[PDB]
Amino acid sequence: SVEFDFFAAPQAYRRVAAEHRADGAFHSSRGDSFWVLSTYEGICAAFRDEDTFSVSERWIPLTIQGRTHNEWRRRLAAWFTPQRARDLTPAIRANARRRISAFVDRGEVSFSDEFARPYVLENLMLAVGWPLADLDHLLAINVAMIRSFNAETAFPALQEYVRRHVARRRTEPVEGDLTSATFDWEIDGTPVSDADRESLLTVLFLAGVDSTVNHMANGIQHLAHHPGDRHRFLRDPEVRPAAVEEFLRVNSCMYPGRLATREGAGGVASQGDTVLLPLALANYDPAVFPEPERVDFDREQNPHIAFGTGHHQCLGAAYARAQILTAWEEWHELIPDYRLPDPTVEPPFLRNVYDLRIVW
Ligand code: HEC
Repeated sequence: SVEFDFFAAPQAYRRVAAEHRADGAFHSSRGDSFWVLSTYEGICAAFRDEDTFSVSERWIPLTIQGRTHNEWRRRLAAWFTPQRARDLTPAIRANARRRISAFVDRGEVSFSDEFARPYVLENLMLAVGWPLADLDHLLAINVAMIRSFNAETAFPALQEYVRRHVARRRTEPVEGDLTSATFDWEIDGTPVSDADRESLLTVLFLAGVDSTVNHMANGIQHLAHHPGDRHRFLRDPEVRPAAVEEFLRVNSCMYPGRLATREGAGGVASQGDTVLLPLALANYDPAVFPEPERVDFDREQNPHIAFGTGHHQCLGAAYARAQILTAWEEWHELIPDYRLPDPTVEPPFLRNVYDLRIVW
């Protein structure tokens, strides 16, 4: 066992795994203790076997499993398809262009604070049906949560907001609006409760901004430091979708948890153990991704699981992809050449509280 803190950065996960993993996992004695799976095949299998690796608070749909979870996903699917993402892409594109245009003349920006976070949140609000006049309010909630408004009142403010949104749509339902649609939903033969409605809307808010923003930021930070890759992205548009997938692989950092239900789970765990599924290890397994630390837009096999796999695979994957690609497209139209302030120091992986300054 090792005294390993699961709040560690991806690089730390990978170093600890390199030194301590055997049989596809290492064990942490920290806190209540937990296993960390370290292989692509083992993590994929765990995501795909909920009878062995359980997800079971009530956060819809993240913490429910079985037939009720499948029914929630069926009801939600229409608002999160690739076709819906395409339908919304002219709005996403105009959003990116408007925002980047407003700071091109400065020659600098704090990428995530001034651009990516309000961009992504605006896009989320459009998809979910939250009035865009509320963006500044919701942005303040989101920022207070990152910087943990403040730690005490941020989440209560979000809870009041979703309660008020439900009440707005119940008074004036809108055809095609997600919240309005849920007033007609049944799950397991029972009308959806306002408590589950509020849970769903809360999960969408908490899931739908930060991961997208930080993938946008870590990707542009790499391009700003690597002129060869920047030039490739700029001059070879056909490679851009592959580049987005390669950055999703490389910049993965979530570590979804599961509860082992049986002896020998994953080859290593026992009944009652917490098991973590770090995407920073799955997506860097050299058995599947040779030279895993290398950003290679031409990587021939990129079966990454940046969005998970199995039944809980990210609902927002198509929408996140559209936002990242579109933002980087519009960025390179207006700002084809750019750099980090000191372009020859190795920058850190961006997570939690950071300030990504780009100049041009
Ligand atoms: C517009 C909403 C939205 C966006 C954008 C979004 N997500 Fe998700 N994500 C969700 C929801 C909702 C779930 C829960 C799905 C479920 O439990 O069935 C989820 C689940 C996941 C999971 C699985 C967690 C588990 O326990 O299995 C991963 C991993 C994930 N998202 C990664 C990402 C990444 C990476 C991005 C952006 C680069 C992203 N998500 C963007 C809504 C979103």
